[PDB]
Parts: sequence; C-alpha cells; structure tokens
Amino acid sequence: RGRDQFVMYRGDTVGVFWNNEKDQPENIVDRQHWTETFVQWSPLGTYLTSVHAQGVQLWGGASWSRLRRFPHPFVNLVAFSPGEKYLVTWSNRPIQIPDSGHPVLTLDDDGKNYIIWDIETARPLRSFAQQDIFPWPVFKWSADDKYVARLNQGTSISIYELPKMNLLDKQAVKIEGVMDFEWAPATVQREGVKTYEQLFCFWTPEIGNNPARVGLMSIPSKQIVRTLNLFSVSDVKMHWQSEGTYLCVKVDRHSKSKKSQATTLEIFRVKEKGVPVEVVDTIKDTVINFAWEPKGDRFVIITTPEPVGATAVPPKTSVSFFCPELKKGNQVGSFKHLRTLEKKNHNAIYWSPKGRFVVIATVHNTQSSDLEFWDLDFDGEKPENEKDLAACLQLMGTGDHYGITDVEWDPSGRYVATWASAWKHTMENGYHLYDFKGELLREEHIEKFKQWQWRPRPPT
Ligand SMILES: [Cl-]
Ligand SMILES: [Cl-]
Ligand SMILES: [Cl-]
Ligand SMILES: [Cl-]
Repeated sequence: RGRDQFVMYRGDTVGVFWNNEKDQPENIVDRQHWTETFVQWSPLGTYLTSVHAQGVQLWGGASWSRLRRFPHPFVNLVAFSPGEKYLVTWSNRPIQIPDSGHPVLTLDDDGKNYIIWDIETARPLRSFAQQDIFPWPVFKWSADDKYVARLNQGTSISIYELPKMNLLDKQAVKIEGVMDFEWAPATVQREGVKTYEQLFCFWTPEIGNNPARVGLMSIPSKQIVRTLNLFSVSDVKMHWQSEGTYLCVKVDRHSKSKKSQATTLEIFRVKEKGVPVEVVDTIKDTVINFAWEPKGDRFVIITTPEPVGATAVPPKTSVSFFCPELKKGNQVGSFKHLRTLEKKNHNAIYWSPKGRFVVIATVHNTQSSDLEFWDLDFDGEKPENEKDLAACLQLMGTGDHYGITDVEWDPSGRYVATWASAWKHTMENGYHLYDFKGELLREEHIEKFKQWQWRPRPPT
C-alpha cells in the first residue's frame, strides 16, 4: 500500500496508526500511560520516545518493546543527533542525586541540566549545567553526528568531537561578541575543497571599531571562509537551505535616528568559489516568518508593519514569495521577489519535505483559521511580471480548521495533517487530514487531543 505510520496522543493514551486517507486509520497499537507528558519521534523514525519523571524511554521494533532507557530525572526537552547516534536530554530543574545512589549518574552530575547520551550503549557521555544568563536545541549538531556545539554568548562556541565528546583542540572557538550560530543541515561539498569539513555560520554585533558581521567557519580547521560586514543592525537571523547550498541572512536595521527602518535579505552561495554574497532585497516591514523550500531554491516570508498605538485590531500580515531568476544552463539566477499576497492574518509556513508545495496557515488565532495550499511548480502560464522567474505560483486550494494550533506534512509530501492540541486550549481538539491539493480527506474530534506526529521515513 505504501502507507505511512503516525502517532496520536489523546488523554492518557498514545497510539501508532496506519494512514488510510478518508478511511479510518488502522491501529498498530494503542496504550494507556505510554508516556507521562509528551511523545516525540526519532528523526529517522527508528524510535518512539516516551518521557517519564525517572527517565526517557525508546520504544521501537515490530513488537513496540522497550529498546533503550535514559535515567535523566524530570526531562522537559529531548533532542536527537541527525543520524540517531546520540541523544540529548534537558531538565529545567537541576539534577538532584540521592545519597542512596543513582543507577547511572553520580555526584558529578548533580546541579546539571543537560546530558548527552550514546544511544547504542545507553551510557551518558557528558553532563552540562545551565548557562549563566525556551530556545531548543541548545546543543547543536553537525550533519554527520561528528560535532556538537553550545554557544557561550559574547565569548565563544564550545565545539565537541564525538564519540569521545572531547573539546576540539582543547579549546573553545573564541569569537568576541558571538550572538548565535547554526550548523549547515547537510555535509556541503564546496567547489574544489578536497578535505573533510563541517560548516556553521555565526554573527557578532558592532565592537569598538569593527562593524557587525556574519561569519562562515569550517570545522575542524576553524578557518573563516567568508565574512560579511553589516551596518546599522538591530538583530540578525541566519537561515540555512536544506542542502547547505544557500545561506540567507535576515538583518533588522535602523536609521541614524535609531528608529526602526528596514529589513535586508542577503544570500550566501556556500558551494561557489569565493563564497559569493548577494543583496536580494530590502523590505520595509518586520519579518516574523521565514522558510526555505526543502531541497529547493525558493523561500517564503511573512511580514507585519510596526504598531505605534498597540491598537486592539490585530495587525494584518503579508506573505511574500522569493525565487531565483531563470538562468541559461545548469545554473541558478539571482534571487528575486516573486509575489506578495493580499494582506491577511497568516503567520505560519509549512513547506512539503519534497518542497514543491507549501501550506500558508493561520494558527494560534481566534479571529481567523484560514489555510492556503500553494504550488511553486504549477503546470501553467506565468503572469507577465513574473515571467523571467524560475517558478509558477498557483493556489491549489483552501481550507479551514477552527482553533488550529499545529500542522505537519507527511514524509512522502502527499498528505497534510492539522490539529488543535489540548495543550494550548481545550475548546475543540481535533485533527484534519488533507492531501497536498488541500482536499479535506477526513476530520475527527477527540476530547483531549494532545498531539499528532507523522513517523519519519528516510528515503531508501
Ligand atoms: Cl503498508
Ligand atoms: Cl526570521
Ligand atoms: Cl515558519
Ligand atoms: Cl520518502
């Protein structure tokens, strides 16, 4: 059938189900109190993760039997390395080790919040305490599970090499003023580089007589392969493309008056010689959403103007598409504005994992629930003003879901699930099942629907 599994957690019961489109989901399993607080899928779909006060547990196999156990007390957040080789557990409450003894941890782990585990052996590799002075993950992974890093804001970036979890060159990367950083989501083959490397971007604000900058570092050489100096900058956001082909930096800027001014989008061509940087566009309003097309070269933003009165009426939002120009040959033209939609309340972007199709949504709002299903490679005639661009934008269908909180695409990019979680509000928990086109296949009301989550499937 080529169906996909998914999990739903309602009340105190969680179950793995087959997908039957409009027909009722076939149930592989259902259990009561499988988890205490939440349920999370392993990124390659191998494990189902349950969380308890004592520990976090990994369920899997045809039997759906226990596979691994990680005795971290009172975990709130859990993350995996991209290749499922390692596990990261976090607790807001610092670990308290009993004098009686802990079956795995020791006094060295007391007062700490993070633990990094080796899944295969279930043994803890390192323990870390909370930083001096919400976001997740904090420990960020390289694409190949070889490096994991944490930001020491204003000072350095501590990079560790696995499986030993040893500090690289017995030193943290000194970067004065470093505000944030992101690894590339893939192992990038830059042109002409024969050596192994992993890439991450970072940024610093203005320091003394040096301007604010965005950097691109190669690990483990720790060489900076490209710097980009920026001016009049309020804040910087760094957005990697899925293959690591492109890196877009969003820059919040200001006037000499230091009033809010404009936002600039600039793009790195990471694979190309010299690492060229291009100035895409400068936009007046603030950006509240940004999303690259997975495995593609298209991205969407959602903007909203600045409020002066903090007025009762919600701000309307504008969604804009950007795509590269058509270019003769196996190359990609310069990034250009494609189209801006009419003002509306949208505030969420959900690209398909395949990346042709994107769902523009309106979630966590009481005034509107609208859903839009768009195609970027529609078999149609491009309008005159958008004719040179490498895209054919077309609305494939609309939909709605009252009190919607979340949406998730299926791995195959054929189905879109939306749901109202009990975690945010209890008024009308439900899940909708759509296809890519936006046709409502089925919906269902569950009294205490906590979460839907597709089971990830890596391409064979
Ligand atoms: Cl099947
Ligand atoms: Cl952003
Ligand atoms: Cl987003
Ligand atoms: Cl697939």
